[PDB]
Amino acid sequence: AMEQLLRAELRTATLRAFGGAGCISEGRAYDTDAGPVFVKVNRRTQARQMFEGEVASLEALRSTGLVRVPRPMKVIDLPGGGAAFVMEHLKMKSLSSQASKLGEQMADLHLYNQKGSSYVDKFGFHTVTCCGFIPQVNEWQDDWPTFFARHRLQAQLDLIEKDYADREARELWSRLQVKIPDLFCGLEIVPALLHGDLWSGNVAEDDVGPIIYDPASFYGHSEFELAIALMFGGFPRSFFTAYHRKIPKAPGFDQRLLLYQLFNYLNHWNHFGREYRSPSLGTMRRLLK
Amino acid sequence: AMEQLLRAELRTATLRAFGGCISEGRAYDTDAGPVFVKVNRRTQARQMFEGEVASLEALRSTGLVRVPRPMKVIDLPGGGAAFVMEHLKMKSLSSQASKLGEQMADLHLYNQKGSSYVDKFGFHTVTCCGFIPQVNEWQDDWPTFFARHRLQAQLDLIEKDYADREARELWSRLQVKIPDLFCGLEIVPALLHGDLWSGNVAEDDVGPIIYDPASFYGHSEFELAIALMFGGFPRSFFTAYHRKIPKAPGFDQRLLLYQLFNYLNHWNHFGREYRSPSLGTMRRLLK
Ligand SMILES: Nc1ncnc2c1ncn2[C@@H]1O[C@H](COP(=O)(O)OP(=O)(O)O)[C@@H](O)[C@H]1O
Ligand SMILES: Nc1ncnc2c1ncn2[C@@H]1O[C@H](COP(=O)(O)OP(=O)(O)O)[C@@H](O)[C@H]1O
Ligand SMILES: O=C(CN1CCOCC1)[C@@H](O)[C@H](O)[C@H](O)CO
Ligand SMILES: O=C(CN1CCOCC1)[C@@H](O)[C@H](O)[C@H](O)CO
Ligand SMILES: [Mg+2]
Repeated sequence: AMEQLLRAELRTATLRAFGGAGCISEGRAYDTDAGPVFVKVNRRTQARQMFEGEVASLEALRSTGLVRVPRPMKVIDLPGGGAAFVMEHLKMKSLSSQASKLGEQMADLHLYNQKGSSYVDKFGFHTVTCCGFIPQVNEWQDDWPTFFARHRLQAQLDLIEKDYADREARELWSRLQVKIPDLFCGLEIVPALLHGDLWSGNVAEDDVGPIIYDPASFYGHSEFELAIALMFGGFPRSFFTAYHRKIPKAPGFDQRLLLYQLFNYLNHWNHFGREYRSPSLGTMRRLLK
Repeated sequence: AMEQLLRAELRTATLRAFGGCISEGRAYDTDAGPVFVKVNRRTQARQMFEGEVASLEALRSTGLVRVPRPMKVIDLPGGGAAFVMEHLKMKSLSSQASKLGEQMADLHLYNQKGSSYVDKFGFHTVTCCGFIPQVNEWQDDWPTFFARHRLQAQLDLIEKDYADREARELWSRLQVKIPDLFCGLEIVPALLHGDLWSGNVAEDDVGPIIYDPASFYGHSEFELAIALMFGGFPRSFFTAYHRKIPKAPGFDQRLLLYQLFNYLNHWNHFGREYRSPSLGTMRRLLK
């Protein structure tokens, strides 16, 4: 895909993706008397809530001992509104040689609730975790399709109705709601702890192995994790090969992939505007065909 | 400031910065240099990028402002396009603000003062202020161009998508009043960056840089509306600019009209969070 096309169009052997930073917050590294730190700053009223959700997500991931993520250090209220979030600084480059290792770790992470001393038998989370700026409901639910329809898709489409009053999105959603159970093939879904935002921009590596960060975690269907990884690219094929060697694709994976990508398109419509209307409606129509 | 707050909360004497999306894309080190690649998967990505290339080319041809050099527009398998350009190591505009003010004023004076005068408002191709394509059809009269191909275009989209009664009624009243803000003044076409908000300007060790243009020949004052309305420019930017192009009479009222355009564009891009500023600005203009 992209990287091969660029090597050809620009006629280069090497191509190494690199690189205040961030889509939601302003992030900067500082050296301090006790070593380096990384600080995210967000001036919006809800910033503390956002960062507390990130802290809870980082803590949940660190507790598994299966992946490396930055240690959360402090959330600081700012005079004039908003908050700063200080965490451990990690020297990092984009994910490349460590992709297959990350695929193993992400599969082990999803499997931990099933295989480990872990007993979470509902979907959701113990606290609010933000989809970028947007707070998510993580109310525990026994049924994954219910949790995903109500607390992910319907939540996003209610915000689209409030902000864009989009007739087509409303009418397509009413039809898709009816279809959703058929996409699950009568499978028994088991809760899996998710990073929650595993875009290629949120993963990286150093000389020890891969690193992931910026989580928005909850107990969900393991497959949901991969949708954003696939739709914006940037992961080597060997990441998915390693992952699916441990967690094979269940029947209907390809159709659920559209459903989970739909959620991310809706979230990008809400965060970033009407540019994301066409893929949102287009994915709904593809699911309804 | 926030840095003193961090020193206090982390209990550290030192705090030395180091290490130096939004549906853009990514940067890549490349054999022949660093490059920056913008990706857009939508069907109209190529037209969008060709407008950005045309704008960058028009600005580069003045030699007055530093912009990234366009390299290639690539059709992407499965729709959309990538736009590859020279990579620039950049930081927030700060020390170079007054220099950029000077350069932007020279840019706006370039057309009037040069050899090959463009005598109409508009542009030779479509350019996008963000994602929405604009009409750049040449017009002799700036208030005509702006009312028709900027304000009316945005309000037609708002009527189409939102059927907003208040916007429709306020525009009915405002349209006739526009020429009052321009009477008794000479308006010369000026080449504009077209989207000069603080997030589209920066600097390095050599000087300021501007990027993501949506260019057209317009009233010079239009440039500054989005710079002012969202902040982020040092005062010295404007001081330097207005030493060369002083605020003409009626500047503050035209400023509201130009900011109105940007509020409407944001309503069309991002939805009804921008409805209140749009209608309020129209009411201010009617008071
Ligand atoms: N703990 C860290 N140490 C060093 N660099 C980091 C760290 N966390 C993030 N970064 C850098 O900051 C960028 C943005 O971080 P991210 O958590 O994705 O911010 P946002 O939520 O605002 O997008 C990352 O691509 C990475 O380059
Ligand atoms: N030529 C470049 N070299 C290096 N970084 C760039 C270049 N162009 C843009 N960037 C970075 O990408 C960010 C967004 O660029 P921009 O052209 O505004 O994209 P968009 O149209 O998606 O907003 C900038 O704020 C800057 O940090
Ligand atoms: O920002 C994120 C990823 N998108 C940024 C815009 O270019 C496409 C990838 C993630 O942190 C998340 O899915 C959400 O966008 C946060 O708002
Ligand atoms: O994105 C832009 C600037 N706005 C981003 C949201 O915070 C206020 C400034 C520009 O590219 C353009 O003026 C238009 O918004 C379409 O993108
Ligand atoms: Mg920009």
